[PDB]
Amino acid sequence: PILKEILIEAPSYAPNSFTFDSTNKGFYTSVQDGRVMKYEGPNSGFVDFAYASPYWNKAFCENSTDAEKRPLCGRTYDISYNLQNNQMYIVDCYYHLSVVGSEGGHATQLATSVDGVPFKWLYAVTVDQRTGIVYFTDVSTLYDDRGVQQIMDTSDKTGRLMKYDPSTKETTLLMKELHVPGGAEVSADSSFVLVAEFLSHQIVKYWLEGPKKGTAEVLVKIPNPGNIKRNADGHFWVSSSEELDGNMHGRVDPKGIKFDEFGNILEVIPLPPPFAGEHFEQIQEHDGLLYIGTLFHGSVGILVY
Ligand SMILES: NCCc1c[nH]c2ccccc12
Repeated sequence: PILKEILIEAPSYAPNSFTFDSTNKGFYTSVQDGRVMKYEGPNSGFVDFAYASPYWNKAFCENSTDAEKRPLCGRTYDISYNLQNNQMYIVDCYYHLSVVGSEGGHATQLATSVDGVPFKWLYAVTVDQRTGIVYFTDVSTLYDDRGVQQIMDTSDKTGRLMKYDPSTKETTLLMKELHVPGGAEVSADSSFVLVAEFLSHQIVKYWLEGPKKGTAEVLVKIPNPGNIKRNADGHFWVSSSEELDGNMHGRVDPKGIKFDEFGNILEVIPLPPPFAGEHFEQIQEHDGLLYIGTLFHGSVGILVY
């Protein structure tokens, strides 16, 4: 059991998710100061790709580490490409669900609420390449970005799972009263969606098709599960930030856990330095590489394993 690690220093801070386009050269990642950047390669580096915020601007926003800059600058928490039509969905804390074309730029806003209840902190997003439908997650109806302590203190259980349907332009609520839903992923065959409930330490399976349609059930339990991303095999990687002292201020034992559509663990990878001892967001398999997204490091981590 060998580990090779690549550390790519990013601009801004906190590259926390990734997605990949048809060309499949380099990658896209969202960062602290509101941008989604694109990595071309070593020589080429990172360039601006898109901004959720209508108002993102360089002088005021670039490389901010001030949280009271987020309401204007945005903070995007997840991005997912639609490969057939080269289009990128964005979920941003402050500018909610939007999309951008191949060309990047400021995103076009697509939804700010469901069932009359405004989104407070959109978090996870995924495109079902077969249907073109978008599944995403809102972590709270009360607290945003700068309210994490409250989320933990009240043990907030107002999270939501929605679908967006490009063709009808309709947002549909699929589940409510989720326990901090920090990850969501669609199955390869479009039959079910998975959501990680952070404070419940569980992956939940929601059926899109078949006799169990419209119903959910606990698929597997994992300590402090974050982002979930499907790989080419149709399996699922999720981040596990095991809080061994039962809260964010004690020891953390972060692992990437790969599982399958039947709740079987296939793989457990404990994170090496520098992610060891600390929470992380996402582990994503792509082309034999494992991308590590975090909310506290200034570098992309990639594991070869
Ligand atoms: N970082 C692992 C998951 C996580 C951390 N902070 C969160 C806040 C809300 C939801 C999930 C998270």
